[PDB]
Amino acid sequence: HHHHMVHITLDPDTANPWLILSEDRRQVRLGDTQQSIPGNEERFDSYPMVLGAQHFHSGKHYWEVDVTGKEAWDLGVCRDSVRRKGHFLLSSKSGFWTIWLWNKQKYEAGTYPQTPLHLQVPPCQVGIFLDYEAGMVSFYNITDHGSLIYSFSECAFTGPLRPFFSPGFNDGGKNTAPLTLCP
Ligand SMILES: CNC(=O)c1ccc(CNCc2ccc(-n3ccnc3)c(-c3cn(Cc4ccc(OC)cc4)nc3C)c2)cc1
Repeated sequence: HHHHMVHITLDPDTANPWLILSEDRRQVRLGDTQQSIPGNEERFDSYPMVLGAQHFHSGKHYWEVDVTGKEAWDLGVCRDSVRRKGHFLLSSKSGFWTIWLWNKQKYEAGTYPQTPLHLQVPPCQVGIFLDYEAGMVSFYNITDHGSLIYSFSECAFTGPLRPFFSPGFNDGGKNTAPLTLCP
């Protein structure tokens, strides 16, 4: 899978106005203040979400995302046609293929309804591999010699796909450090 690595970048036309992007486009975290920027159709107005720039309509692709220290997060890939505006469900049935950490140590998966996870080694880095023809997306624990964490399947896929991120709320003030796309 490592042999399908692709360069991903944060598209700032989607980013929630509370989110701070690095100047290299390799980092997202939540800023304590808001930002004045356009009201455009592509932006997530409610929830702290941002997309990858690159559209995929075929082939095998793979990236890695550091999450060292973080007490929550959401990683995945989604259809280009997903809603951006208002309140909704992270679910495969709504075209979101995702996993998350919430409540400090509670790992879970975007089935409807949602499927908890049982991991022996808490992941510090996470591999995401999409194979568009196969209709699959997969997720690996880098810290634990690359063990498989969960894998969507029989996905169909008809339109363009997008990498998908969220560094989580810091409701507690202890989830401040960012998602950093690693090499
Ligand atoms: C934020 N909190 C809630 O809204 C909430 C909503 C419902 C529940 C009820 N139990 C199911 C359950 C548990 C956990 C989660 N979750 C938490 C983090 N990621 C996923 C979800 C979930 C979340 N979304 C959308 C989303 C994702 C991230 C985000 O920013 C960080 C904002 C919006 N959709 C579902 C479905 C559902 C618990 C918490």
